[PDB]
Amino acid sequence: QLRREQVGGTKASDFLEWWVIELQDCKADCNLLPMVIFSD
Amino acid sequence: SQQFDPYPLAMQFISQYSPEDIVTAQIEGSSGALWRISPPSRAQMKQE
Amino acid sequence: SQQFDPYPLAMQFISQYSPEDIVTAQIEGSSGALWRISPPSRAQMKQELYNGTADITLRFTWNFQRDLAKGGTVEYTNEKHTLELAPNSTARRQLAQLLEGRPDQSVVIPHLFPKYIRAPNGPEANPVKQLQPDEEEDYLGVRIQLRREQVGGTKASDFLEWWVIELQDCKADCNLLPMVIFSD
Repeated sequence: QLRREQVGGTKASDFLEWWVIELQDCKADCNLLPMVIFSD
Repeated sequence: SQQFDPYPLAMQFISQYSPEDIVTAQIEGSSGALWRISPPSRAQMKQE
Repeated sequence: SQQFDPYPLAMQFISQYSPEDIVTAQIEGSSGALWRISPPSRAQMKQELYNGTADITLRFTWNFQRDLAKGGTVEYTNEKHTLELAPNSTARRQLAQLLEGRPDQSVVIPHLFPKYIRAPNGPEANPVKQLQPDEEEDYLGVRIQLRREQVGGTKASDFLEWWVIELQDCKADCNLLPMVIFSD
Protein backbone atom coordinates (compact mmCIF):
# COMPACT_ATOMS: atom_id res chain seq x y z
CA GLN A 1 0.00 0.00 0.00
CA LEU A 2 1.32 3.44 -0.95
CA ARG A 3 0.42 5.76 1.90
CA ARG A 4 0.52 9.35 0.73
CA GLU A 5 0.65 12.63 2.63
CA GLN A 6 0.11 16.14 1.30
CA VAL A 7 2.44 19.09 1.81
CA GLY A 8 1.76 22.67 0.74
CA GLY A 9 0.96 22.71 -10.97
CA THR A 10 1.74 19.05 -10.39
CA LYS A 11 -0.72 17.04 -8.32
CA ALA A 12 1.51 13.93 -8.39
CA SER A 13 5.05 14.71 -7.21
CA ASP A 14 4.18 17.65 -4.97
CA PHE A 15 4.27 15.86 -1.63
CA LEU A 16 5.37 13.00 0.55
CA GLU A 17 5.33 9.26 -0.13
CA TRP A 18 6.20 6.00 1.59
CA TRP A 19 5.41 2.30 1.32
CA VAL A 20 3.65 -0.03 3.77
CA ILE A 21 3.54 -3.80 3.32
CA GLU A 22 1.30 -6.20 5.22
CA LEU A 23 0.68 -9.92 5.06
CA GLN A 24 -2.16 -11.07 2.84
CA ASP A 25 -3.95 -12.62 5.82
CA CYS A 26 -3.71 -10.04 8.61
CA LYS A 27 -6.17 -10.45 11.48
CA ALA A 28 -5.32 -7.47 13.68
CA ASP A 29 -1.53 -7.34 13.14
CA CYS A 30 -1.23 -5.00 10.16
CA ASN A 31 1.94 -3.71 11.84
CA LEU A 32 3.57 -7.14 11.87
CA LEU A 33 5.50 -9.46 9.54
CA PRO A 34 6.72 -12.52 11.46
CA MET A 35 9.72 -14.21 9.91
CA VAL A 36 11.06 -17.33 11.61
CA ILE A 37 14.79 -17.64 10.96
CA PHE A 38 16.94 -20.69 11.65
CA SER A 39 20.44 -20.42 13.10
CA ASP A 40 22.99 -23.21 13.15
CA SER B 1 6.00 -29.17 16.03
CA GLN B 2 2.31 -29.91 16.30
CA GLN B 3 1.50 -27.76 13.26
CA PHE B 4 3.56 -30.02 10.94
CA ASP B 5 2.07 -33.33 12.05
CA PRO B 6 1.86 -35.36 8.79
CA TYR B 7 5.53 -34.85 8.21
CA PRO B 8 8.55 -36.86 9.32
CA LEU B 9 10.42 -34.06 7.54
CA ALA B 10 9.93 -31.83 10.56
CA MET B 11 11.54 -34.46 12.76
CA GLN B 12 14.61 -34.53 10.54
CA PHE B 13 14.99 -30.76 10.30
CA ILE B 14 13.25 -28.88 13.10
CA SER B 15 14.40 -31.25 15.83
CA GLN B 16 18.06 -30.43 15.17
CA TYR B 17 17.67 -27.02 16.83
CA SER B 18 17.05 -26.15 20.44
CA PRO B 19 13.94 -23.94 20.72
CA GLU B 20 16.12 -21.00 21.75
CA ASP B 21 18.35 -21.51 18.69
CA ILE B 22 15.52 -20.14 16.56
CA VAL B 23 14.34 -16.52 16.67
CA THR B 24 11.66 -14.39 15.05
CA ALA B 25 11.96 -10.98 13.39
CA GLN B 26 8.89 -8.86 14.16
CA ILE B 27 9.74 -6.45 11.36
CA GLU B 28 7.22 -3.64 11.12
CA GLY B 29 5.70 -2.54 7.84
CA SER B 30 4.43 0.94 8.64
CA SER B 31 7.67 2.43 9.95
CA GLY B 32 9.41 2.40 6.60
CA ALA B 33 11.07 5.73 6.08
CA LEU B 34 10.05 8.27 3.47
CA TRP B 35 10.51 7.12 -0.08
CA ARG B 36 13.48 8.55 -1.98
CA ILE B 37 12.62 8.85 -5.65
CA SER B 38 13.48 11.75 -7.90
CA PRO B 39 10.44 12.85 -9.90
CA PRO B 40 12.22 12.14 -13.19
CA SER B 41 12.81 8.62 -11.95
CA ARG B 42 9.31 8.37 -10.50
CA ALA B 43 7.82 9.43 -13.83
CA GLN B 44 10.04 6.98 -15.71
CA MET B 45 9.02 4.20 -13.31
CA LYS B 46 5.38 5.06 -13.91
CA GLN B 47 5.98 4.98 -17.66
CA GLU B 48 7.68 1.59 -17.51
CA SER C 1 41.85 -5.41 -28.53
CA GLN C 2 41.78 -3.57 -31.83
CA GLN C 3 41.35 -0.20 -30.12
CA PHE C 4 44.76 -0.49 -28.38
CA ASP C 5 46.79 -1.44 -31.44
CA PRO C 6 50.12 0.41 -30.92
CA TYR C 7 50.55 -1.25 -27.59
CA PRO C 8 52.17 -4.54 -26.61
CA LEU C 9 50.96 -3.51 -23.15
CA ALA C 10 47.47 -4.69 -24.02
CA MET C 11 48.86 -8.10 -24.91
CA GLN C 12 50.50 -8.40 -21.51
CA PHE C 13 47.47 -7.25 -19.52
CA ILE C 14 44.19 -7.62 -21.40
CA SER C 15 45.01 -11.06 -22.80
CA GLN C 16 45.22 -12.56 -19.29
CA TYR C 17 41.42 -12.44 -18.95
CA SER C 18 38.77 -14.40 -20.77
CA PRO C 19 36.27 -12.00 -22.39
CA GLU C 20 33.58 -13.15 -19.95
CA ASP C 21 35.90 -12.46 -16.99
CA ILE C 22 35.37 -8.74 -17.61
CA VAL C 23 32.06 -6.96 -17.06
CA THR C 24 30.65 -3.46 -17.48
CA ALA C 25 28.62 -1.36 -15.03
CA GLN C 26 25.96 0.63 -16.89
CA ILE C 27 25.45 2.90 -13.90
CA GLU C 28 22.79 5.52 -14.56
CA GLY C 29 23.27 9.17 -13.73
CA SER C 30 19.72 10.47 -13.64
CA SER C 31 18.29 8.01 -11.11
CA GLY C 32 20.27 9.37 -8.20
CA ALA C 33 17.95 9.78 -5.27
CA LEU C 34 16.95 13.11 -3.77
CA TRP C 35 19.78 15.03 -2.21
CA ARG C 36 19.98 15.05 1.58
CA ILE C 37 21.44 18.32 2.77
CA SER C 38 20.23 20.34 5.72
CA PRO C 39 19.83 24.00 4.76
CA PRO C 40 22.36 25.08 7.40
CA SER C 41 24.82 22.69 5.79
CA ARG C 42 23.78 23.71 2.29
CA ALA C 43 24.31 27.37 3.15
CA GLN C 44 27.69 26.59 4.73
CA MET C 45 28.69 24.59 1.64
CA LYS C 46 27.70 27.53 -0.54
CA GLN C 47 29.74 29.85 1.66
CA GLU C 48 32.82 27.63 1.49
CA LEU C 49 32.50 27.49 -2.28
CA TYR C 50 31.80 31.22 -2.65
CA ASN C 51 34.26 32.90 -0.27
CA GLY C 52 36.29 29.89 0.83
CA THR C 53 40.00 30.06 1.54
CA ALA C 54 41.22 26.54 2.31
CA ASP C 55 41.49 24.32 -0.75
CA ILE C 56 38.51 21.97 -0.99
CA THR C 57 38.24 18.33 -2.08
CA LEU C 58 35.76 16.35 -4.18
CA ARG C 59 36.16 12.57 -4.08
CA PHE C 60 34.65 9.81 -6.20
CA THR C 61 34.61 6.36 -4.63
CA TRP C 62 33.64 3.12 -6.34
CA ASN C 63 32.94 -0.13 -4.52
CA PHE C 64 32.50 -3.68 -5.83
CA GLN C 65 30.77 -6.46 -3.91
CA ARG C 66 31.43 -10.06 -4.94
CA ASP C 67 30.03 -13.41 -3.85
CA LEU C 68 31.65 -15.56 -1.17
CA ALA C 69 29.91 -18.76 -2.33
CA LYS C 70 32.61 -19.01 -5.00
CA GLY C 71 35.28 -19.03 -2.30
CA GLY C 72 37.45 -16.04 -1.68
CA THR C 73 38.58 -14.18 1.43
CA VAL C 74 37.60 -10.58 0.67
CA GLU C 75 34.10 -9.28 -0.02
CA TYR C 76 34.57 -5.53 -0.45
CA THR C 77 37.16 -3.68 -2.51
CA ASN C 78 37.25 0.05 -3.02
CA GLU C 79 39.36 3.11 -3.64
CA LYS C 80 38.99 6.82 -4.34
CA HIS C 81 40.32 9.44 -6.74
CA THR C 82 40.56 12.61 -4.66
CA LEU C 83 40.55 15.86 -6.64
CA GLU C 84 41.33 19.37 -5.40
CA LEU C 85 39.38 22.45 -6.48
CA ALA C 86 41.64 25.46 -6.15
CA PRO C 87 40.23 28.60 -4.49
CA ASN C 88 39.11 31.21 -7.03
CA SER C 89 39.63 28.59 -9.73
CA THR C 90 37.08 28.15 -12.50
CA ALA C 91 35.73 24.82 -11.24
CA ARG C 92 34.75 26.08 -7.79
CA ARG C 93 33.63 29.43 -9.22
CA GLN C 94 31.13 27.47 -11.32
CA LEU C 95 30.00 24.97 -8.70
CA ALA C 96 29.16 27.90 -6.43
CA GLN C 97 26.99 29.46 -9.13
CA LEU C 98 25.43 26.05 -9.72
CA LEU C 99 24.30 25.91 -6.10
CA GLU C 100 22.22 29.10 -6.39
CA GLY C 101 19.50 27.18 -8.21
CA ARG C 102 19.69 28.65 -11.69
CA PRO C 103 17.63 26.51 -14.09
CA ASP C 104 19.86 25.26 -16.89
CA GLN C 105 23.46 26.12 -16.02
CA SER C 106 25.97 23.33 -15.54
CA VAL C 107 29.68 22.62 -15.13
CA VAL C 108 32.15 19.97 -16.27
CA ILE C 109 35.01 18.68 -14.11
CA PRO C 110 37.98 17.03 -15.86
CA HIS C 111 39.73 13.80 -14.93
CA LEU C 112 37.28 12.22 -12.51
CA PHE C 113 35.98 8.90 -13.91
CA PRO C 114 38.51 6.16 -14.71
CA LYS C 115 37.19 3.64 -17.19
CA TYR C 116 39.16 0.41 -16.62
CA ILE C 117 39.40 -0.78 -13.02
CA ARG C 118 41.11 -3.94 -11.78
CA ALA C 119 39.39 -5.83 -8.96
CA PRO C 120 41.97 -8.33 -7.71
CA ASN C 121 41.64 -10.48 -4.60
CA GLY C 122 42.89 -7.62 -2.43
CA PRO C 123 41.07 -4.54 -1.18
CA GLU C 124 42.82 -2.35 -3.77
CA ALA C 125 40.72 -1.70 -6.88
CA ASN C 126 43.63 0.21 -8.36
CA PRO C 127 43.00 1.79 -11.78
CA VAL C 128 44.73 -0.14 -14.52
CA LYS C 129 47.83 1.92 -15.26
CA GLN C 130 48.49 0.00 -18.43
CA LEU C 131 45.60 1.20 -20.56
CA GLN C 132 46.30 4.79 -19.44
CA PRO C 133 49.84 6.12 -19.01
CA ASP C 134 49.06 9.50 -17.46
CA GLU C 135 47.04 8.09 -14.52
CA GLU C 136 45.54 11.57 -14.23
CA GLU C 137 44.97 12.98 -17.73
CA ASP C 138 43.56 9.82 -19.29
CA TYR C 139 40.60 9.94 -16.90
CA LEU C 140 37.32 10.94 -18.48
CA GLY C 141 35.59 14.23 -17.87
CA VAL C 142 32.26 14.11 -16.07
CA ARG C 143 29.48 16.68 -16.39
CA ILE C 144 27.64 17.59 -13.19
CA GLN C 145 24.18 19.14 -13.39
CA LEU C 146 21.93 20.11 -10.48
CA ARG C 147 18.38 19.33 -11.54
CA ARG C 148 15.94 21.26 -9.41
CA GLU C 149 12.21 20.84 -8.84
CA GLN C 150 9.81 23.26 -7.16
CA VAL C 151 7.40 22.40 -4.35
CA GLY C 152 4.79 24.72 -2.87
CA GLY C 153 10.52 33.71 2.04
CA THR C 154 13.47 31.65 0.85
CA LYS C 155 13.76 31.02 -2.88
CA ALA C 156 16.78 28.72 -2.42
CA SER C 157 16.07 25.94 0.09
CA ASP C 158 12.30 25.78 -0.41
CA PHE C 159 12.16 22.74 -2.67
CA LEU C 160 13.68 19.58 -4.04
CA GLU C 161 17.19 18.91 -5.32
CA TRP C 162 19.23 16.10 -6.82
CA TRP C 163 22.40 15.61 -8.86
CA VAL C 164 22.87 14.16 -12.35
CA ILE C 165 26.29 13.37 -13.80
CA GLU C 166 27.03 12.59 -17.45
CA LEU C 167 30.17 11.91 -19.41
CA GLN C 168 31.83 14.89 -21.05
CA ASP C 169 31.38 13.33 -24.50
CA CYS C 170 27.81 11.99 -24.54
CA LYS C 171 26.34 11.28 -27.98
CA ALA C 172 22.83 10.11 -27.10
CA ASP C 173 23.57 8.23 -23.86
CA CYS C 174 23.13 10.95 -21.23
CA ASN C 175 21.68 8.20 -19.02
CA LEU C 176 24.84 6.09 -19.21
CA LEU C 177 28.28 5.86 -17.60
CA PRO C 178 30.09 2.75 -18.84
CA MET C 179 32.78 1.51 -16.48
CA VAL C 180 34.79 -1.54 -17.55
CA ILE C 181 35.95 -3.45 -14.48
CA PHE C 182 38.53 -6.23 -14.42
CA SER C 183 38.11 -9.34 -12.28
CA ASP C 184 40.85 -11.82 -11.49
